[PDB]
Amino acid sequence: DQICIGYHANNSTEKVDTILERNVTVTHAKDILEKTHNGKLCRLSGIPPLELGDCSIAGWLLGNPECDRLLSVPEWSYIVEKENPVNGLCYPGSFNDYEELKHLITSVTHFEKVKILPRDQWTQHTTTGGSRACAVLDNPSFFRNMVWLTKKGSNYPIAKRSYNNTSGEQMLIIWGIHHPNDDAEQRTLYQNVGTYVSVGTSTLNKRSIPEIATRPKVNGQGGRMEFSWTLLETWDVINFESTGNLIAPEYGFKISKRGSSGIMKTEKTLENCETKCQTPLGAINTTLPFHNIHPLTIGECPKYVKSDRLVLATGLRNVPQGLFGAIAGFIEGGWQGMVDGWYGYHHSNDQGSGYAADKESTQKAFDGITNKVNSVIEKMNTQFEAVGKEFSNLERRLENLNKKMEDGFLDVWTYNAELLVLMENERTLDFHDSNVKNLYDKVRMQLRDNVKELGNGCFEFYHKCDDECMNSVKNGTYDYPKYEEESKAA
Amino acid sequence: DQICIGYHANNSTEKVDTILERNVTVTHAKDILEKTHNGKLCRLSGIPPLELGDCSIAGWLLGNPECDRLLSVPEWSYIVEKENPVNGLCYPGSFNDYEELKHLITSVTHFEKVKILPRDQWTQHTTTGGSRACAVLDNPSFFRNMVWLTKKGSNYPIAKRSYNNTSGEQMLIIWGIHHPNDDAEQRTLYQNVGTYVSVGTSTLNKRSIPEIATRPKVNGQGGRMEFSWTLLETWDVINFESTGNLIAPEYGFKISKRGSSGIMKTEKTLENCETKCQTPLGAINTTLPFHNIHPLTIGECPKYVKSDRLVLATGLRNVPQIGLFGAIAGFIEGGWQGMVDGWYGYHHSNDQGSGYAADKESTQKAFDGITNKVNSVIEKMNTQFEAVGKEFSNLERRLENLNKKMEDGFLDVWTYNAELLVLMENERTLDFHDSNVKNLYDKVRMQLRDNVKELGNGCFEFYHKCDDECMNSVKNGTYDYPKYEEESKAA
Amino acid sequence: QICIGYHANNSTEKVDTILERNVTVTHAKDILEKTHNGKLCRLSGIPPLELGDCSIAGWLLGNPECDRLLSVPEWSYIVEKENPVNGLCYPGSFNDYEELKHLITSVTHFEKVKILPRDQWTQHTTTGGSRACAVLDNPSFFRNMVWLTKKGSNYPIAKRSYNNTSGEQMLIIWGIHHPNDDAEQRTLYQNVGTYVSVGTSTLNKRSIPEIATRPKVNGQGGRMEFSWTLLETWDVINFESTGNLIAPEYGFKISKRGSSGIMKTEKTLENCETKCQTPLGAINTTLPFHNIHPLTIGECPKYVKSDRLVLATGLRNVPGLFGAIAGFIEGGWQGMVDGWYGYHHSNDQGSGYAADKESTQKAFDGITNKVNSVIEKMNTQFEAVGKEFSNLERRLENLNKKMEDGFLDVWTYNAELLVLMENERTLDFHDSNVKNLYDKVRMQLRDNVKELGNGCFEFYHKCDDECMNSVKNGTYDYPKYEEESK
Repeated sequence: DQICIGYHANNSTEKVDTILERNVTVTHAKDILEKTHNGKLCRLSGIPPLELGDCSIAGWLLGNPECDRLLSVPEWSYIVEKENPVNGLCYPGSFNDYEELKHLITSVTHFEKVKILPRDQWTQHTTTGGSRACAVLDNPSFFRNMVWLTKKGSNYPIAKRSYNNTSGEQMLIIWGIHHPNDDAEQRTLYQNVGTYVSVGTSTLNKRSIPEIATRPKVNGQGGRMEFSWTLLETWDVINFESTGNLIAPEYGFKISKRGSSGIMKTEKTLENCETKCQTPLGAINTTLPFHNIHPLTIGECPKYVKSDRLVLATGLRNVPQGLFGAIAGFIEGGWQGMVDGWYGYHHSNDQGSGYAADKESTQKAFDGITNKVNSVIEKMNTQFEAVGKEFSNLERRLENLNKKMEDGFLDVWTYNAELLVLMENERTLDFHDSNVKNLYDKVRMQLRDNVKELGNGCFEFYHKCDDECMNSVKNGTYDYPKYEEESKAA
Repeated sequence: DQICIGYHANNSTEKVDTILERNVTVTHAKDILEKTHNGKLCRLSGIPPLELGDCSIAGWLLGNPECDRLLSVPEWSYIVEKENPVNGLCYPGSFNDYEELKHLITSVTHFEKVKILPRDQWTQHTTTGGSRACAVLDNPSFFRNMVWLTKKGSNYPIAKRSYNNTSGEQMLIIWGIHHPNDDAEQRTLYQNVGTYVSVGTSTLNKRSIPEIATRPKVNGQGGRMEFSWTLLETWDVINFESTGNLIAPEYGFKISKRGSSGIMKTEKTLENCETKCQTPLGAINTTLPFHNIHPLTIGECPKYVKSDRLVLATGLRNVPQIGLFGAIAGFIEGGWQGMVDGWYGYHHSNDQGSGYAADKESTQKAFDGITNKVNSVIEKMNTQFEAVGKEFSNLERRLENLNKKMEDGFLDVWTYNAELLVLMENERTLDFHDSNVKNLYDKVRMQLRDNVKELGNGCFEFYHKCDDECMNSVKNGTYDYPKYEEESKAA
Repeated sequence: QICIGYHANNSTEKVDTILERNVTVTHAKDILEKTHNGKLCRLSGIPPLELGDCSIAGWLLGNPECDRLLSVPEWSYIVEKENPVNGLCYPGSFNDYEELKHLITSVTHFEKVKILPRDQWTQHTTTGGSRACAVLDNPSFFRNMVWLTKKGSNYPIAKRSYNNTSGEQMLIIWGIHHPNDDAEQRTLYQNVGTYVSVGTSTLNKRSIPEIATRPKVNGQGGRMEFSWTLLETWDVINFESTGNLIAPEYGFKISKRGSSGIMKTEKTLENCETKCQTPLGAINTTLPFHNIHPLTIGECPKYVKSDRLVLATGLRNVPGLFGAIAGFIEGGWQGMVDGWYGYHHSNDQGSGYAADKESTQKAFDGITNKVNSVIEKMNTQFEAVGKEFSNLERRLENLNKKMEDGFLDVWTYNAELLVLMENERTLDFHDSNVKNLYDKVRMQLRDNVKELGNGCFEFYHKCDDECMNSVKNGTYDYPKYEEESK
């Protein structure tokens, strides 16, 4: 007649690491590192991104002919370009504060193209000018949203037009100045040398002057076009005033913003799809606190880490057949044959044997570990972020500062997440150990001298312990006085 | 005759969370999150802030008439402004590298006004030019620290004046150029069309041409004034020259810096108050490592976190009566209301009485231990002076965003780590108490050996008479086993 | 009889734990690196560029004072004196200077070339110089640059170009001269309303000279404004000017792996090797933290605001959660040298100490994993902490400071607390190891022995060396000696 304290073992091969040990096999585990995505570009919190594919934001906004037909949703949650768009400034040049502009339209309400300065109303200038650099099929053309003002006959009178933003929303307006190859070209196109482009609003005062230099051809053009932009407040007016070289907008873009986002550089396309965390490889749908998919995410995302593996122990050390000496200790092996709990008893008497899980201690352990896992996951704070940024090539220092920052956080999170898992895994194994030792002690303190401590977690009865008796032990209501007399001999 | 091991219980309903459990009731606890402030704007380490009220820094430095009766201390540790200052560039315009200027004077020594270019000495120019965009009461007026040079009679001769910085300190100097709305304006003000403004020091070299162009009226003006600034070094000279459109300074500002600070946007005004950590809602007075009061602080501050609650268990699990080591709420089913003199102790019964006594040794151990734990979590926090809030122009959104992403970054790190630290430390504090009771019980057991019987929940029944002196020797670990058998009673 | 016990020694090593301060332990491991070699070293095989008291502009422009500089063709970082003495001897400025410096902190390789031989400026005077760049002490000039001035009394259009056929991107610098007055303009350039224009396939620029009275610097009221571009392979740069152009005669072939930084120090290269350099000396450590100096370059440990980070490895030195060590087993044993935990026995045959190498070995393996967990998990990517910002970039500089201070705070705190937490666990781990040992014997002997309460067991039967051995290894035969008669 004997009763034994034991613990669960199974066919698990799942390993974890702890602070003190490596590759420990445990009965149950849970990975808290998200490693999978759906390989798709999705809508973010219900809003699609703006898809530019081959074109750059400049090529699109200016209306580079290979871009001016782009579809264009009225509202988007982020922007998807390719790494290096083929179609941008068809006519070569530069764009002032181009990155700031990109950052501005990265997420919008609301965005709508509007005709603000009908091109036919430049009655004193020629308006049909174009370039072979922007040729189609294959006549010379030009940015579709813009107007190249040149002299009419031999005259370029001052060009003065204004527009009042009665639209109802702030309006993005873009304009440019042309820098010819030489003075002769300057005289041919604008008749006068020594000209200026002047743009003014309530908040903006900008003047550019043509800068003529000898340049290698780009897209077959030695000339350059330099563009600028502003936000025109509602009910405000913008005044264009130029004696030559102005590249005027014919259109403006109504814009409302909801906050900011980012550009995501990928070769993928939108699908009928919903996510809260987008990566260039696909979308993440996860509750886990960490992922290792891609650094450049957009949305409310888990923390990116370097690790390939973050597995928490939930079950106990799997010993098919610690701090507290019981598990894989004086109770040297686990019972492959206890399926109904983590800890329990095996009993032998005239009636049989023997496996019975302790429901309470098991229930307490499940609660405990459930809280552990939930602690590590739920306490992670998450807010919307767009990780990737645009910097120009005279902003390497700024780019580098942003890189050091993202690297510093990567280091902090990777280090802490690894050690957290190592520490908690250690303590989890010991938690189970403790639970078993306490179960073993409940039985001991009940039996005392009415049984012998057989070692290996077994108790040898000095009396006849029937099934009902065994149950009284298993439920902590064993009747010691009843089995005095019939004890050893006494 | 018996002696029982036990542990403190009390009235507390104070709750903590651990890694394994939520809302555990403990006898004592300490909040390590600072949640309160004094609702005052205060001096920062002895030094007051500069108060600007409704004026922006530009308005104040240029001397917008609405700002020209303003305090201005000899020295400040930060700048207080209202969220959107009413008074700035009264005549419409702009200010080059304005954010840098603002950052520069965020905290000064020492800040002294000097009349470097007395206006009355522009003898070949009209100097009393004013505008309705700066109307005083309610006559035309102008920035009181600046001089609008305009034609005298029908003439605007070349204007050349210079100044040597013999102030013995770096000097902040501001100047402007006027961009008229039209040629008639250029002509009225400066006679000549085709003018220039030129400014030169040892390190600064700048020449600008006025931009005449039609613009929407702001404060009734199509024109704009564009201001720039430089620091004139000790003993260096600044040369002004203009055939028109120069907005000259009459004053410069001797400036000495002892580090940088920031600007705090609030409606509060300075009070006779001292703090090391200021927020827009009021000052924080604390040694605690974390706070949740406001993100935009100035001073030496606790780490800001996104939690409502960070409570460390100090006492033990409160189990008043009518764990890893299995004693507390375990084989010793409950605690003792009646033991006030310690955390763990004994109850003894014998012929002479009974019998609560705190075990002094293990109680002291526990007090020292928990005291060190709390002190570890609090003292190890490195805290240096910072001004969270920053100024970025409307064309520095990427930069502003970089700043936001950084603060959010440390916010997430500190919040996650603080929440987890507490959960983990509370877990171990409960187990420490549990262990302490378990060890105390074992201490008695190992002394008594078979001179006593283990009775259940923490109690020993002696097989021999144990009077108060015997109890004492047990309580202080000098029990005398060989003396007490009489363990013929054991059989 | 037989007693369980643990190692003690003559250590005075002190560690702190979350619960306790100044605990003496048998052994401990410092994880904070505090020493450097006091030398300036090569970085993974490659030396720094050493500029003495010449600034980078002074060097690239060819300030006469910088002639005996002698560069290298490849370098891993740049060493500059805290405050260079030789920069723009002719007063002026340098557009996007800091971006230039950042671009050349680390190259492979670098080579000056004569892209625009000055002999070929046949329609201009090229001998112009200034007492501001005086050599010995006659007027001189930046040696890589060419001050063009009127020839006789004519300054024909200056028109030259260059095609980068050198096979490498080429750094090219030019300047414009802003004279002090009109007399100076005419003396130098004849013409008055002149320009300098520069063009490549990406660069477009036309500058007008600013003539204005300024304070004398190095005796000059005039100023030279320099700008730079990176010319692509097979691209062309075109200079055109009617005056005021300060032209390059040379360009610099440049290839970059990645970026580094500039170290300010007085020290000079000393023929050592390192993978982590501070301005005080190089660091050679496997440890995860260091407190030598903030501004490092290379693959460095995390820098922290800490004087001491000592990890306990051994046990409390006694010449805990489990109550064994410094508990019911009052003291350690000097005499037990082979292990952390063990036995002492008293016999008819003798005594005494025997290390239990199983539990010791399991412990050594455990602590070793802990230590190397703390160390190896640390990331160490190459980096250059120090950064250059101009005097109108204070906000950006302060933003960078805020970031460094941020990580420092995080790392200092986590490192301090990590050490305190792990140390309390280490001590309790040893305590538990002793307790389980004592219980291993107790649960074996059972009825056949007396538990004294000081770690000792007193046999109710004779226990010879062999019996003792079965106890010391968990094969003790309880039935064999069961003859009670206690």
